[PDB]
Amino acid sequence: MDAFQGILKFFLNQKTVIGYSFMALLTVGSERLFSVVAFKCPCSTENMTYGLVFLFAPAWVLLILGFFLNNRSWRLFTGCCVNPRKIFPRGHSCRFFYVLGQITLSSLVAPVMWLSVALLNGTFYECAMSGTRSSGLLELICKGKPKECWEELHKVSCGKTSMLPTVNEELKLSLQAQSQILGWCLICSASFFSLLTTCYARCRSKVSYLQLSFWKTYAQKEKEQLENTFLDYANKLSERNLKCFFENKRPDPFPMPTFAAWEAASELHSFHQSQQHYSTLHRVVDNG
Amino acid sequence: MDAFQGILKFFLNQKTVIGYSFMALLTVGSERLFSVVAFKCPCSTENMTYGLVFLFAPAWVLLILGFFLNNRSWRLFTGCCVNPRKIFPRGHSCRFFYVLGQITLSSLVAPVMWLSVALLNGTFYECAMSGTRSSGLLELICKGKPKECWEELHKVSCGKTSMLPTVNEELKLSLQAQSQILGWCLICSASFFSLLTTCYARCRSKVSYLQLSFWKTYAQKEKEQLENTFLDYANKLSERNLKCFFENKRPDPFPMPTFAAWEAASELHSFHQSQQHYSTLHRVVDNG
Amino acid sequence: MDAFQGILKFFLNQKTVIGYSFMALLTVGSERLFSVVAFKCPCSTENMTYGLVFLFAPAWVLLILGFFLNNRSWRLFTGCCVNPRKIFPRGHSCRFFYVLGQITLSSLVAPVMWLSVALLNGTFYECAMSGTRSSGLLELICKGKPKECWEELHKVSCGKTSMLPTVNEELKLSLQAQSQILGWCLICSASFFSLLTTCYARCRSKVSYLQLSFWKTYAQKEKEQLENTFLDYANKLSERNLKCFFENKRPDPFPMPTFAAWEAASELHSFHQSQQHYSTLHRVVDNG
Amino acid sequence: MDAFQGILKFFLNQKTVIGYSFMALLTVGSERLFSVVAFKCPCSTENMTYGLVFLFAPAWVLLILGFFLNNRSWRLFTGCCVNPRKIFPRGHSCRFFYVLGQITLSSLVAPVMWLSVALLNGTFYECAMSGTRSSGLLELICKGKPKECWEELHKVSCGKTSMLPTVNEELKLSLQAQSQILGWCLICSASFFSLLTTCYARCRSKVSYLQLSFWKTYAQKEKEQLENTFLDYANKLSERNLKCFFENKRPDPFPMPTFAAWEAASELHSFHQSQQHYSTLHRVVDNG
Repeated sequence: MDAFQGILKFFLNQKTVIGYSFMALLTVGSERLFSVVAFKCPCSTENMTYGLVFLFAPAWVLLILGFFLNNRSWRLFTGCCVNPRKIFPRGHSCRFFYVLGQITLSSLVAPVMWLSVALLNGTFYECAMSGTRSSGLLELICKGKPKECWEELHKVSCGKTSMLPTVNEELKLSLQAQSQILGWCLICSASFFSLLTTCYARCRSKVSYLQLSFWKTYAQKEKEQLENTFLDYANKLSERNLKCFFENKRPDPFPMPTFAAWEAASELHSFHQSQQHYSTLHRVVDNG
Repeated sequence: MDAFQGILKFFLNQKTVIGYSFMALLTVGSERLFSVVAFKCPCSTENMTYGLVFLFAPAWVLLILGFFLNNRSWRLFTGCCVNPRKIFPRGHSCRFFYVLGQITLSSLVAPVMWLSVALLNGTFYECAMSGTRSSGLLELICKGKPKECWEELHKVSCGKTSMLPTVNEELKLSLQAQSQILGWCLICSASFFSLLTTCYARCRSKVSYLQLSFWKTYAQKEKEQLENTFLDYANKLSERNLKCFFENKRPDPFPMPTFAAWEAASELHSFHQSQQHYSTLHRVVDNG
Repeated sequence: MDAFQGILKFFLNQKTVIGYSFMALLTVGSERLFSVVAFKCPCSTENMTYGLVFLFAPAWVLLILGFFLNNRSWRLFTGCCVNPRKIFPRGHSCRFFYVLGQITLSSLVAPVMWLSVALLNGTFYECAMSGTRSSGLLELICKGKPKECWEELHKVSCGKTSMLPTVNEELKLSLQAQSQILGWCLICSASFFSLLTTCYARCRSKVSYLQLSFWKTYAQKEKEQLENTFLDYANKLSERNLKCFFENKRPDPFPMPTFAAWEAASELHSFHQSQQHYSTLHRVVDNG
Repeated sequence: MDAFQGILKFFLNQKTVIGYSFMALLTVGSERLFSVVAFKCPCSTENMTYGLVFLFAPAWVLLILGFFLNNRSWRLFTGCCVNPRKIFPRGHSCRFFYVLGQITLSSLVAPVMWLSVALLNGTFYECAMSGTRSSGLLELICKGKPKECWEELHKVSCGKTSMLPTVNEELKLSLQAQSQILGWCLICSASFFSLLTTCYARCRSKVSYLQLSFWKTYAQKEKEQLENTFLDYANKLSERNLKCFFENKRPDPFPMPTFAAWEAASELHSFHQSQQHYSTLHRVVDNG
């Protein structure tokens, strides 16, 4: 009626907290599919390699999958080698590293949510830290244990170590608890670093809060109109081409923008508070 | 029909008690997912660190998550370094600390609801208070016990302690009941403090009760109209830009406010009973 | 059709007995969640403090929650320090304590309904009276018992007391039945006190029964019309402010009441049978 | 009404990530149908052949099935031997290998998704690596084992080897974990190679981002308009042929394009920034 679309507005204004909640709900349930069904630690010298691949290699794939799905990584880089000076402009030569740092920090969110759930369910760290072979970092695990903790530690995950299995339970519990402490030190410092860079990007903005809210409404409704003009000028061009092919006629000329104006309206935008322009298509239209 | 929206009004005038009830119902059910499935106390010298991180580290994340979702923390800080004297005004130099204290007290609610439910289910405190290693605070727990309470206390959670397990049951009951007393001293003193600062902010208001009810109806309906004017002046600007790009024309000028008036309407509001203004956009319009 | 709203009227005329029935049904079911799942009495010297916090501290939170949800505690106190003499008027200097007593007694209902259900399920009193340590009040419990009732009484709840457990079953019954007697002395004396102050506030009313029934209909319809005038004068003010900001014009003046008339219509009403006025907004309109 | 088609738009703009997610969900569930129901490793000298065919032969079928379903592999090759110089043009003789590399890399996605899932479920590699018969690569598996690991290794899959079956459990785990490391080395280096060739094809594009978005909208709606012209000139030709056969009449001449213009509009397209033509049918119409 009228109230069902009124609560759809509450689920659409807060759209950037449901996408991050659904991302964390998928990473939790996908980790339980790996550490139950696929992960089974050996008890060899290859513990250090085996447990460290299940930790880091699903994080390298989620990082590369974040460069594919980012829409503004392709707007920056398409047509780059034709003329590189449209991405390194003369006036503001440091905005290339500002935009490139925005793609990198926005695609580092899904790897950090993988390492946090994988260390809080401490099976990958217990397999990888058992086969350690180090002078330090081994007395901290084997402190009040018999002498066969220095040479038979890597079999404590499978069981079947002959050192009185009340010891083999509280060696598994001291490694399952050092990973859940590192698991919380990562959520607590990637939530503090994420707030400090967002609060520093807004504190050094060029516009105030009210002008930044018109700028975001304009940029969302210049994408809707561009997808309707591109689809209105492509029906009218393909109808002209097919009639002049089957009837063997000559066509009427089609007015399209030149190549020099297609390249100018694809540059990188930076705000100026003297001439206030809200896009780089607004700048090429106002300025000839 | 007509009575179904009459009870929707009762569920909408009391909108600030359904959000706080749903916040407490989520913190209760999420603590039971942690203390059952993920928490397993070791019995080492790392008892003090392990239990005191599951208490405080989800309270630090919920505090940083409350600075992100607060709408008036970005209105204060966006564009701050352009001109800092619009947030530290000359007439009222102490309203910056008044508003900054409003974000802090309104985001300290979900941490306080986490520590209360976590201490009333006394597993995090029992793991953390066992490994205490202190001259005081240890005779209060081991008072009428054998001599091996001063050196084997940290194993009372896991079991596997050789001190006649009727004693080891009533040391898990004297620690599980000291946390549920601290769990109630925190709900009782935070609720009394939350009433004393709200009642002092209303007792020193600048307006009476009837003027404060018109001020709140106005401020909710200057947000609805500002999202319809921004969406009406952005369709009319993007239609102008796309036609003068494809047709290669010169455009008609668009009347928009200056940068000096976008910055004035984004300042911080304080009521004056001489000239009664209900927003800082009402002040810039009445005063030129 | 028409008979379904004829029984909606019977459920709406008696609206003050369903709110008190639903309040007693919530306190009964919420007490069973505490005495089953969370309450586990120790058998130490901290019995007196443990049982006396589960009795009184949920009654202190329900008292403070009754000041937040009371709509007329904010009408009395908002803007108090601007001019305190509008709450302590010269003619009737004792109506401030009459209204302040109305908030206090109306919010003492839910604490009294907590202590009654908590003592009729006598587990909090049995844990708290066991650890008594008093010269009197201890011979009344231990009367025809062995000598180890004076020094081992506080373990009668957990068990593990070597005094022939047919005695430890009729010591748990003499304490579970002293609380159910005190549970009924609280319902019977708070119901008699509640009737005696309501019947005294009506016997000393200024108007008769028929005039008090028009006064209550007026005061409920002056709240509905005041929420439609505030919402009609706020749409007309925000439309004027946004058009004179985006068009750079000067606005037409908006006629609003002065600050001296917003403050006069927010005072405390007292009936006079010489000039009959049913609200303090009716008094400022009839009298200039 | 309109919101159900508004979420159909979000599931249609992201059409290339649902096709790849559904392709991996079929390769996972079809591998579990082979290694459970059909795969039974022998314990003979034919282990090396039997496990290496279940690994590689369903990857050769999925490669050839990807050449059938590729629509732009038939546009290149149909009518090739009539005139080979229309696929090897004189101006740009290297675009034949650029297009031929696009079919090969786009059809190698489904074989790489087969070898990754089949190595992460390490049954095919355990059967294949057991019968190895090599001087190297065999001491790495049999290192701290008895002498009958060099001559009875290939029976470790079936069981029934007389070498103390705690050894036969940690020889099946040291082979099942070497395959899950090679399984992750393939997902991590084929995802990195797939990003490096796409990012190099866009960095060396001939057009910017905004012109490439009009080119993709045009090429989608010259397939829709071409399937409606072909079906409009085929109804009007079969109606003419059947009436002039049953009535024994002579037909009016049908204007169709020549064979020299059917062959010119089927060549290979390459962009020129001097004359901007978005298809090879757009080139034969603008240029006579």
